[PDB]
Order: sequence, then structure tokens, then C-alpha cells
Amino acid sequence: DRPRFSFSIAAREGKARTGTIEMKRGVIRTPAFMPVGTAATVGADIILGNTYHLMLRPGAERIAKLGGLHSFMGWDRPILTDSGGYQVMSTKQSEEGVTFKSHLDGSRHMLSPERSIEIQHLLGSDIVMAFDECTPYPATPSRAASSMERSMRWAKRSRDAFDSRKEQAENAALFGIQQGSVFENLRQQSADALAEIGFDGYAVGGLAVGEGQDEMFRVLDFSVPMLPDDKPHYLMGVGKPDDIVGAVERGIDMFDCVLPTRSGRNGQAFTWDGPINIRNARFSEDLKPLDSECHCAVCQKWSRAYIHHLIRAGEILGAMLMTEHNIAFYQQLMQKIRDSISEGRFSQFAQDFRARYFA
Amino acid sequence: DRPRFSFSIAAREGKARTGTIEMKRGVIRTPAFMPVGTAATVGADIILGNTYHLMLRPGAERIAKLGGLHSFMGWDRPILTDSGGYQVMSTKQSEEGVTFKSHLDGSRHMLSPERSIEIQHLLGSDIVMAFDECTPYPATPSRAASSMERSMRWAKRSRDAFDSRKEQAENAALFGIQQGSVFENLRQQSADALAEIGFDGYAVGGLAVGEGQDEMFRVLDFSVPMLPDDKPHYLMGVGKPDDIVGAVERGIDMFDCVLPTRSGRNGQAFTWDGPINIRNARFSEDLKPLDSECHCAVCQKWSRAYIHHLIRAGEILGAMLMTEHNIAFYQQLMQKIRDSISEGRFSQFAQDFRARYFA
Ligand SMILES: CNc1nc2cc3c(=O)[nH]c(N)nc3c(CCc3ccccc3)c2[nH]1
Ligand SMILES: CNc1nc2cc3c(=O)[nH]c(N)nc3c(CCc3ccccc3)c2[nH]1
Ligand SMILES: [Zn+2]
Ligand SMILES: [Zn+2]
Repeated sequence: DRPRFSFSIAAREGKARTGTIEMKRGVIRTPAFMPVGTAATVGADIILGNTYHLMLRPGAERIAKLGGLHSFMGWDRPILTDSGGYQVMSTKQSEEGVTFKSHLDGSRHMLSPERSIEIQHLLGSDIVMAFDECTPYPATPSRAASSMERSMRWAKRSRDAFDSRKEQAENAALFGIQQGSVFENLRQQSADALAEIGFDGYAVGGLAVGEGQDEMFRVLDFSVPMLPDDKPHYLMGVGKPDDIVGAVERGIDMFDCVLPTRSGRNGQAFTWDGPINIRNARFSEDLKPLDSECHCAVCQKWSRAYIHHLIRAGEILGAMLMTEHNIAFYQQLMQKIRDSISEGRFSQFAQDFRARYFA
Repeated sequence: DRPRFSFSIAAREGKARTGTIEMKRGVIRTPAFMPVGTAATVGADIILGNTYHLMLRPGAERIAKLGGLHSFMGWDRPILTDSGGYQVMSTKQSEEGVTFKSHLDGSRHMLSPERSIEIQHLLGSDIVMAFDECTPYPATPSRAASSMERSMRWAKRSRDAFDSRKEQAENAALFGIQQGSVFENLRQQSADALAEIGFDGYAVGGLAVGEGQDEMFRVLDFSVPMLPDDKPHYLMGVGKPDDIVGAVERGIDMFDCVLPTRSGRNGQAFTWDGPINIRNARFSEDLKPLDSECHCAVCQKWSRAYIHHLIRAGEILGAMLMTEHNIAFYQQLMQKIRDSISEGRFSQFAQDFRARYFA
């Protein structure tokens, strides 16, 4: 029987790590990419639930009545859920939480650390995020400090709420979220507060909110070493393939991004030679698959020309084939990352990846 | 090696028949439903190409440059194409053909019997439809007669154009299309003209254009017996499951309809208990699959509640799962039809089907 939660590091190269998270519902290979579960018939080891949407439609109590997200979505492996506040802010804030009104039916909703944990419990997720405040970018030092300090109080409330629910405490895991904007001293205080509380994993919050890759990497350079080395590191909201590679070089183990899902519906396909917009007329007679090396089912069977045709014709099949390819590309990227760290050649992989991806 | 075209009738019950069309690319079991090939990753024995759309994007010459529709769409089994005029009328008409302008780029296009056959040749279709005029409904006797007479002249031109192209004549089949609106005497003249020309199969044209099921069936009652018994009978544009059952009772062997494709994107799912609109709130907590007996992959894994959720959330996955189910439902319907004719119990099947479908 697998444990509730165990993270093992099998190999290291610089700050990069590869290993496994064992949970009751499955093993997660790291570095991991975690796709949205509603994106397609989803290989990923864990998928994301969208807490904010699920609160509003059909509601967390209704999901629980239907047997929880695993049964609802037909996915028996781990699920990670966010705590809902980031999405809410993307409103009246107070030390208690956030109040907001639903655009879909006008109903009022409150979100607090306690309610966020209870919603995630009702959804049945395996990895639960603490309820935090994602600080807007840019932030002054004072506002970033005040926000981070509030998040750390909410992290302790999240911990206590999680521990009070026996089924959750015994079967799920709880991640704390570091805040502090781009300021080293605040990132350090945040890390210190989270480690004193104690969590199963640690997320780097407050990034991928408009700062750009150079600044994000600069913050990761000093922020990730502040987190406990022996626990997983999740960079929330990241990202594009080059963002992922650079974040892994800086010690990140887990990733989520809307790019592959959103990109696919808007016509963007990821390839080892960079992204392409398949709607462009230059693909109307291109018989190559979306990517020349990709092993996914789309690239085994259909050409750029056909997928171009489908999307231009407004056919749903075109978007689904694009999304399937993008999700498969990301998983192939993560597998090459894991293999290269385990083989001690990740630095070369990253250099080779960037030379081709940006050519 | 399979023949270019061979239709064999294995069993009969009343006017209903079941059998097989053998073609070089595959065997088609009849009665057959022929789905749109761009609907999903499509079990069907033959799919439809959309001549009218393909003329306009990317163009028939471009499809031929890309290797033909089979290579383009990744489908190595038979493909049927329409002749393009029905779609064009859904314009300046003359004895030569029809002229029309493209909404997508303003280019002018002419469609004649000769050009329609050449386009279908460039597309590489296995079953080629003669170029006809679909008479609007209602039509006066005079207009219906004039239109049918023109269609019969165009049918002879279609035959000659097809026979002039050796690769087409030796590897594809040509169907003639009966017209004559709702008038028995015109349907008879049309049948007589088509049989004197000689075709591989015979379509009943000019129906499913607003007349309603009672009138359609009334026209089929006298029209299908006019066609050669030993060749397949294709009812163009039909239809809903109850339309198909009644048409098979009247001697039809082949079907096409946009319902399963269109219905799926608009929220309509076909079941043995009738159609349902999955977007309806009554399905928000319904844990049953879309249909209780359906063997398709969707109904093996996911609930009405989940598919409801996906469609309401605007997720592409929801429409694709609906479309996959609908196509699978139609193929299960055709298989039950074929089995019941072959077992001599189709009349009972039709009665049982209608009692449950309309309950
Ligand atoms: C696109 N950029 C982006 N930056 C983020 C920062 C934070 C942050 O500081 N705190 C929290 N809690 N979430 C964040 C998220 C949302 C991630 C998510 C949403 C849905 C499902 C699973 C995971 C972010 N996303
Ligand atoms: C929905 N009702 C409907 N009634 C039709 C009547 C005719 C008719 O009298 N003549 C021709 N040639 N086509 C017809 C069609 C289009 C069928 C089609 C389109 C695309 C691909 C494959 C097949 C019809 N469709
Ligand atoms: Zn691919
Ligand atoms: Zn089904």
C-alpha cells in the first residue's frame, strides 16, 4: 500500500532534481507537468481541478454528492486543486477571507482558509493548496510585506483546517505557498513561516503574473533554495516550455499552465522548433506532422495541412487534435527532462533545447 | 482483390434489405450510416467528404496535390462525396450548370456536371454522386418536371464525364439521383431515365428539404420500388433515427445526416429513449451514462452529469464526447437494423424501437 505522501529524490544535477511522489492513488514522476483535467481525455500522473469554477458550477457540495471529482471526471489517479483565491481575484478582502458575487447566478460566496480547505475536501482532491493571497505585480515593499504576512496567517489557518478533517489529513497532502513578490527578504520570511508550520510540499506563489522571464528567474534563483530541499517545489502558473526548463534548472519539481490548453484552441502548437500558429496559411500544404519527433497519436496520423484545414473550417476536431498534441508534447518534454537529470546530462539538454527552440 | 463495386443482398424482410457493397478500399455493410469524416476521429465503413466546402477551402486541385482525401484525412476506407450543387443552392442557373461567388475570398466558381465529376475525381472519392438539381419544396408540377428533366440531362453528362476518366471509371462508382419532388409520375420518369443511363447505385434526391416525415414516407412508398432492386438505394439527407427506421422499411440502404454532428455541438444526445438535451439542468446530477445500453467509450466511462458540466462550462471536450456518443449510437442503430433484417425480425424491431423512442 502506497503512503499518503512520500517524496523521494533519485538524481540531482546542480539545483535540478528528478524523483517521485508516492500517494495513495498513484506515483507522480518529477519534474511533473499537471494538465487541466477537463482539457481532453487525459501520460500525465496527476491532473488539476479548477476549484474556482467548481465552486460556482455545480458547487462543491454537489460534486461531493456525485461522489467527488475522481468519480465525476473518471480519473482515479491524483488530483491537485488550487485554493480558489487567486482565481477569485482574477471582491471585498479582509483578514477573514474574501467575499465575491457569482456572475453566473448572482449568488454570494465567501472564501476563507477554512472554507477553501472544506471545498477542496468536498471535491476530494489529493493535493490541497493552502489559501493564500497572490500579491499583484508590481507591488511596493510595504504592500508585498502586508500581503505576505496575511498569507502566512492564512497558511496556519489552512493547516489547522486540514488537520481537523480526519479523512483529509489521512489521505490527502497540503502544500504551503510562498509569497513576498520579488523581494528576497520577504521571500525568506515567508519560507521561514511556512517551514515552521510544516507542509508536505511548498509552492512558489506570486509569479507568472506579468513580471517576465528574466525577473521570474531572478526571484527563483534566491527563492527556491529557501524552501525545504527534501520536499517538492511547485511553481504556480508556469509555463511555456522554456520557462519550465529554466525553472527546473532552479530546483522546481511541479508545473501547471493554461498555455497548452488555451494555445490549442487559439491555433498554437508547441514543437521542438518553437511554437507555430497552425492557422497560418504557410501550413495549408505542409504534409509534415505538427512536430517531426513527437510520438503522439496526432503526429502519427495527421498532417499540419489537415489540422490547419480543420481549425480554419471551425471544426471542433481540429482544436481537440491540437490540444491532444500540446498535452503530449509537454509530457514528452517532462520525460526528456527527467531522463536527462537522471543521466547527468540535463545541462546539455537545456542548452540544446534552447538552441533549437529559439532558432 | 475486391471488385470496383459489387452489391450483394444477403437477407430481405418486406421491402427491407441487408447486405454488402464491396469496393476496392473496403466492404460497406447495409443498411449503412455514413458520418461526416471531419466530425471526429472515426465503426463506420464509409465516410462523407464535403465537396462544396472542399472546393472553397483548400480547393480540389490543392487536395489532389496533397494526395487526395484519403491521405489528407487519414482514412483508407471508402469515401462518398456529393456533387456540390445542393450545397451551392443552400447563384445563376443555366443548362450549363451553376455559377456562384465564394463568401471566403470572392473568387468565382462554376459547377457543371463535367466540373463536378472532375472535382470529385481530384478529391479521390470512391462513391461519386451525379451532378443534379435538388428541387425546392414545395414545387409545382411544372417546375418539378422542368427541374427533374434538367437533372436527367445532367445525369447523362455526369455519366459521360465519369467514364472518360480511366482511373475514376476503373476504381470509383457513380450514383444517379432521382428527382421529381413529391409527384409519382415525375419520380417514375426520373427512375426510368436513370436506369436507361445505368449507374452503380441510385439515390433518392429532393427529400429532407422541409416536407415532414409523413410526406417523405409517402413519396418513398412509391419512389423506391421504381429504382433497380439489385442496386443500392441512398436517401440523401436522412436523417433522425425514426426517419432511418421507416426509410429502411421502405427499401433504403444508405443514409447521411448532419443531426449527429450538429446535434452534438448544440447539446442534443440520441438515446434509445429518444433525444435528450444534455444542457438541461435535469441532467446536472444524473449519474447514468448518456444511454443505458450504449456500448460506446463515452457511456463506459462518463456520466450525463459530467458531460452536462463540460458543455455548460464551454469545454470542447464536452462537444467531442457528445459527438462521439452520437456517431456510436447511430452505428449501433444500423447494426441492430442489419441484425434484425438478417434474423427476420425487423418488423418487430421497428415496432419496439418506436414504442420506446417515442415514450
Ligand atoms: C498563470 N499564472 C499564475 N500565477 C499564479 C500564482 C498563484 C498563487 O500565488 N497562488 C495560488 N493559490 N494560485 C496561483 C495560480 C493559480 C494556479 C492554479 C490554478 C488552478 C488550478 C491549479 C493551480 C497562479 N497562476
Ligand atoms: C439535409 N437534407 C438533404 N436533402 C438532400 C437532397 C440532396 C439532393 O437532392 N441532391 C444532392 N446532390 N444532395 C442532396 C443532399 C446533400 C447530401 C450530401 C451532402 C454532403 C455530403 C454528402 C451528401 C441533401 N440533404
Ligand atoms: Zn504530436
Ligand atoms: Zn454512448
